[PDB]
Amino acid sequence: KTVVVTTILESPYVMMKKNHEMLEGNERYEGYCVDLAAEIAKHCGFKYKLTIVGDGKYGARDADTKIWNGMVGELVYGKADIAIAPLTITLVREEVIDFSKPFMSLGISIMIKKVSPIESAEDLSKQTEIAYGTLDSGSTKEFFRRSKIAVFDKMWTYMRSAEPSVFVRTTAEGVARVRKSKGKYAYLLESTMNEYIEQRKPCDTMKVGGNLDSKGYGIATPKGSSLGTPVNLAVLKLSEQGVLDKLKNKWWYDKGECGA
Amino acid sequence: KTVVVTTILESPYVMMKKNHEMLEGNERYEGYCVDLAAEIAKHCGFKYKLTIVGDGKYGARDADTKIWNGMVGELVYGKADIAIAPLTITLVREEVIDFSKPFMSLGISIMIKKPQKSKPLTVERMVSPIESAEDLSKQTEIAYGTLDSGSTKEFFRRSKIAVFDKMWTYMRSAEPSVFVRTTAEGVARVRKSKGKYAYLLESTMNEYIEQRKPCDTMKVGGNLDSKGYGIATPKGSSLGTPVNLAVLKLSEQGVLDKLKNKWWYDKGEC
Amino acid sequence: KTVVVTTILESPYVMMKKNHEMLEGNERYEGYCVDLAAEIAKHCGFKYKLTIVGDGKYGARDADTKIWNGMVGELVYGKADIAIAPLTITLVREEVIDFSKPFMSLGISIMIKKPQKSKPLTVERMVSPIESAEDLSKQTEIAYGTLDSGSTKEFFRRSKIAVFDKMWTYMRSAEPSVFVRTTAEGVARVRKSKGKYAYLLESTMNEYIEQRKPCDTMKVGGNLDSKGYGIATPKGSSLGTPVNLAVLKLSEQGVLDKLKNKWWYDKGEC
Amino acid sequence: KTVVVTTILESPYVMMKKNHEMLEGNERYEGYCVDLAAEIAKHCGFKYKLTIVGDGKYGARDADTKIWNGMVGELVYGKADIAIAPLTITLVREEVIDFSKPFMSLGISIMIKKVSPIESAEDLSKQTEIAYGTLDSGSTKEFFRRSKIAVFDKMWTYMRSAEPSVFVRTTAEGVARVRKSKGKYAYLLESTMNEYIEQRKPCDTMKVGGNLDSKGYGIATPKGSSLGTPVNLAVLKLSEQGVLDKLKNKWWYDKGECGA
Ligand SMILES: NS(=O)(=O)c1cc2c(cc1Cl)N[C@H]([C@H]1C[C@H]3C=C[C@@H]1C3)NS2(=O)=O
Ligand SMILES: NS(=O)(=O)c1cc2c(cc1Cl)N[C@H]([C@H]1C[C@H]3C=C[C@@H]1C3)NS2(=O)=O
Ligand SMILES: NS(=O)(=O)c1cc2c(cc1Cl)N[C@H]([C@H]1C[C@H]3C=C[C@@H]1C3)NS2(=O)=O
Ligand SMILES: NS(=O)(=O)c1cc2c(cc1Cl)N[C@H]([C@H]1C[C@H]3C=C[C@@H]1C3)NS2(=O)=O
Ligand SMILES: N[C@@H](CCC(=O)O)C(=O)O
Ligand SMILES: N[C@@H](CCC(=O)O)C(=O)O
Ligand SMILES: N[C@@H](CCC(=O)O)C(=O)O
Ligand SMILES: N[C@@H](CCC(=O)O)C(=O)O
Repeated sequence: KTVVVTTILESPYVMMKKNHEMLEGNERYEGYCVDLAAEIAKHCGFKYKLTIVGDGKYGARDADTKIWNGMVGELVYGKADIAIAPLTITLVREEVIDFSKPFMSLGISIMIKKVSPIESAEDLSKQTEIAYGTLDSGSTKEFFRRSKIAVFDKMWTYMRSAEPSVFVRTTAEGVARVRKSKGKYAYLLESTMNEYIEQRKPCDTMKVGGNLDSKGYGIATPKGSSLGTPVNLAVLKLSEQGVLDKLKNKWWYDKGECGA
Repeated sequence: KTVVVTTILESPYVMMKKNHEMLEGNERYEGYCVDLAAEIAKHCGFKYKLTIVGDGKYGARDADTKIWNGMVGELVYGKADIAIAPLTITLVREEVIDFSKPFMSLGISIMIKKPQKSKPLTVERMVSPIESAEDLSKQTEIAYGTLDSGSTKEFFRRSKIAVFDKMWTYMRSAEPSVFVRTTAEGVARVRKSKGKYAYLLESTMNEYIEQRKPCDTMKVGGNLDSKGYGIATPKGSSLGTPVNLAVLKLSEQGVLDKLKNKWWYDKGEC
Repeated sequence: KTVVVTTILESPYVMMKKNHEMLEGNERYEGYCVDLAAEIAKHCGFKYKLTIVGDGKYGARDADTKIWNGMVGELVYGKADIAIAPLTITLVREEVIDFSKPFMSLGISIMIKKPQKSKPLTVERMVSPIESAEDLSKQTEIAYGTLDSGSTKEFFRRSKIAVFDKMWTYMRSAEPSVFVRTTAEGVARVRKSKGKYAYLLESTMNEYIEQRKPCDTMKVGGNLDSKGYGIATPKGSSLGTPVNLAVLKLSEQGVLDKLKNKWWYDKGEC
Repeated sequence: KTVVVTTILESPYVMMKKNHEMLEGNERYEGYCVDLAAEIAKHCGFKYKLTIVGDGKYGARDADTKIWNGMVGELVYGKADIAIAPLTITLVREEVIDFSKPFMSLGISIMIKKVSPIESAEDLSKQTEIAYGTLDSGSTKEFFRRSKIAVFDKMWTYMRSAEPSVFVRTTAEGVARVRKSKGKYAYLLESTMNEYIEQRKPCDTMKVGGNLDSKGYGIATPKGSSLGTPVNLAVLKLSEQGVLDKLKNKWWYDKGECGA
């Protein structure tokens, strides 16, 4: 048969090809996650057709309806068979889908515009002059919402009671908003996306401080799927062989369109 | 039924307490892994008796006998139910045991004896003979060796990268042996080798040794790779999913961060 | 039975929350006294309903009428059971109500408008015209006043110390009046008087005002005396001893100092 | 009737004068506490005879026998009627005796031999090279024993399991030990005593850091004594009239036999 793959258009994970208008199939996509999917298919021995989730959402639970949206919803409801994408491994997701071993480690990073007046997240929370937000339906808003530490809890209480809404639809919109905020907005996103953005033109953004915690991206499958252990072994073998590191260097540091 | 929890001797993971001559049971040990086991028991309720692997090894495959030894080996054959220890997740181990999500990140790092400051106006600067793994492999004045029956030895044995392949080729026929039996043995060799030996170990243990007295060693270069420490469990056991969710919950709460901070930095000096 | 806990509107002890127009009960207020009362309830279990005094005065007995007004007055006449607020322990108040062990050390300090920096090779220096209370009594270009119906005013009125007697003698006959009705009124008077008014207030509120924006005021000298804030209780009541024991418990448990640190210094805008 | 006043030989609270061998009665004692007792007797209108507790113990509970020793024991068992002395107001003591309002604020401080390498208590606890102890049968030891904060717990666990016993019989012995330790000993004692010691010859001791907590000294009477309200009123009147301030200035800073 064929394996339907869901993923989200995120750089440098999945990108539309420069000549994607005249291209069909898996040849119209490129990126770290596209290469990961190709290598996973090579190791397992299955034919795959890349698809983009209809709603550009990673996955969360809606307002008191217990409905999964985005890629996780695409998995639990049978619309997809695998999800090679930057999906963070979390408590809530692991209960409804099975995660592979992390293929990329990351944490929570603060993005600002180019003395470092913000520095640590503690100083960011103690000061109400500069604003900060996150990505809706991700693993950042749900991390702050369920946090029990006082500083993260008070950050979340600020962000939820924000006028206007501080959350952004896409991390690209968050990057644009912090770029056009004249140093008045901060974006709380994953460290890998922060590094990729700060390593590209116009190099107007930079990551400040350290990671608030440590998480990872996993490859998700429907609960109780035959693909679980094969894709877990594929991820482990790719990590052992250095293919994951080589792909990360290729899509993060090989180009390096910035002065650093 | 009480749960047998195999664990190895390693700092700051597990340390015998000062007053352990008369103390008996769970209170004998102290460190990181004991607190992790206590938190795991708190999450999913069971009674756990902390034991130590007799062989004192993390685990590997023997030569031509196809027998698993070490902590992983004794977990496979059933004399233990769960390994709450600095056990590294690998492909060969996953094929025989069930690993959980990593609870602490790590990489392969290099330990060398800390050189003396080189005065040349009156400024002291740190200079080192080894900067990366490539120049460590190119040179021959300084010998380098890994830990026997560990994750790093297996990684170098099965590495197809040219530089790592060359390091393994040197290590295989190094006379006398560059391999050690314990992390403490390798650290002592680095100490009383006058800079002629370099130890390849995990970044976590490297940092712990560097931050504690006499702190005459230092870590050079970056991390050769990226791995993690998981909680091991035999195939098909009923404890695997509970400990996986427990590790996820502890990561979410921040308990792991506080444990690492209190057992790695709050007790450091120099 | 639900206990009625009276409190005054004073920052950072009790301040109305931002979303307090749709809120009711013990959720409109936030600060130090609110969670102090929460801790008191959690120690000795009861139901407490926070109230604000109608006349907004701490407490004083008017001469020739012999009627107590303020928090102390309304606690005396049985319309409240416990006062959890910045109420200062005094001799006149102890003869009519039962105080507890102090939970907050305090002193009488001076508030002045912060002067501009002195220009002179390029260093900036802070020069103030008033440092102690003696030179405040000696000078006449800067007026000084206290809070009406407060501990400080009665302290200055009853003081037989020569310098404090002179300060009271000036204060009693001053045209226009140097006394203020609210603490915020005195702070606004200091901020708008352009350095020609010094406000005599407790050190805790003085430091809280100093640490916050727009931070254009500064405290000079040391405290004129040593006093404390106690939780009040009507004479011969059953809540006095449990309140005293709860205050001692919180003091020895580090809760009081942590609350002070996280309500006074953590949110330091300047 | 006469009133028996128990107190401890502590400077500058109670001294034994200098030509005491030819003196009898209350005229052979001097100090801050002697003046305080005289003022209390003047206010209440009673005749008092100063006595020194047989053992120089402030007060605590023995090894699982529920016997009070020292001044507190001298009060609960009826051997004394009032205790004008530097007795710290504590939770355990208040349950057995009546404490007046504090007549002197204070806290727990660190003293060492004359930039300090430890300064704060965090560094004092972290560094095992430097040693520190308290006064036996006091309130600082009971503060550390019953504490729940991590750093105070660590300090207490160190001090109890000390070879040899780090505790001292008298605070004078603690001062002598810290002076004779060549800077290898630290003393955890009350801030007022530390200041008095550091303001005296030979000025070889200094106080570092802040105060770990804040407490006060109270005047203790047996539970349900007729004197409790009069002595509380006397303390309040003395505090309001500045008599306590004057006495502390007289016995702490008026002489000041040190270079400052
Ligand atoms: N350097 S990196 O972020 O691209 C990266 C990060 C990671 C990799 C591999 C790479 Cl290349 N593999 C590990 C996995 C491998 C085995 C050990 C830990 C998990 C299971 N997870 S990780 O520590 O999140
Ligand atoms: N900072 S650290 O090394 O102590 C550390 C390292 C890691 C932590 C948590 C901590 Cl505190 N959790 C992650 C786990 C959380 C979820 C995402 C990846 C795994 C599943 N593994 S990790 O990336 O190996
Ligand atoms: N540092 S502070 O002002 O928040 C503060 C002030 C004080 C505290 C405790 C704290 Cl945390 N406890 C004391 C009390 C405790 C026991 C000893 C004196 C009284 C009874 N009163 S205090 O000296 O007024
Ligand atoms: N400056 S001092 O340490 O000698 C000092 C300390 C204190 C004094 C008086 C003096 Cl002189 N009185 C107060 C008491 C007076 C009234 C207000 C608080 C208690 C009841 N306690 S205190 O704040 O502990
Ligand atoms: N990759 C994240 C989304 C990015 C973010 O939350 O910032 C997730 O899977 O939830
Ligand atoms: N931590 C490693 C062993 C140590 C080493 O190989 O250096 C493991 O779990 O296999
Ligand atoms: N805290 C004082 C009021 C403040 C003041 O007078 O400055 C009291 O209880 O009377
Ligand atoms: N003076 C203290 C004892 C001294 C100390 O513990 O440091 C008391 O009355 O308990």
